[PDB]
Amino acid sequence: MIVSFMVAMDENRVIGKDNNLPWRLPSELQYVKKTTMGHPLIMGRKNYEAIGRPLPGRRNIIVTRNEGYHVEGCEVAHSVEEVFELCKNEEEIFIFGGAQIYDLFLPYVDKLYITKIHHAFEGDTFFPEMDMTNWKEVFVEKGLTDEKNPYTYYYHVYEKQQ
Ligand SMILES: CN(Cc1cnc2nc(N)nc(N)c2n1)c1ccc(C(=O)N[C@@H](CCC(=O)O)C(=O)O)cc1
Repeated sequence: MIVSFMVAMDENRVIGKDNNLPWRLPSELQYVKKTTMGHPLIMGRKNYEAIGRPLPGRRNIIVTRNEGYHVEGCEVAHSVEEVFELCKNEEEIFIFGGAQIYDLFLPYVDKLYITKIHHAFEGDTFFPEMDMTNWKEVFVEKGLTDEKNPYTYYYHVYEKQQ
């Protein structure tokens, strides 16, 4: 099964602020809906509270070690091992994030979905960095800059095929 990371970040790798994210970019959330639809999202508790509801069309799966955590509309996994058990029959998995969630699935990733916003915000969680020792660009693009969406980001994708 394909473990794909799905991430938007600063030019300084910031992905988050207090708990809620640094920006607010409707069109970005579009690309995300699009590429993700019909696939499981694996996220941590704190990432889900930011979102604040289940994302329609996708098995939302939350990752806590806590044996008594439940939210409606979402599955809970208390392990990386469980995540693969729930997604046994699954084509592709999207690690939706929380930095610590990315750290968990680092030994398993085979595909990366990075958005790079050029502008630097105030906040404190970061994307766990990885490979100029790989991987392979497989796609680039620019996105909508508007009155809402005001920043030059680039939709990226990579593939570790080794
Ligand atoms: C806080 N946040 C986390 C978030 C935001 N942008 C990201 N962008 C990328 N590229 N990757 C992520 N991991 C990511 N995560 C959110 C908040 C709301 C929605 C949301 O309501 N998304 C709708 C999109 C359209 C809508 O807003 O209704 C969806 O169904 O996917 C998504 C992510």
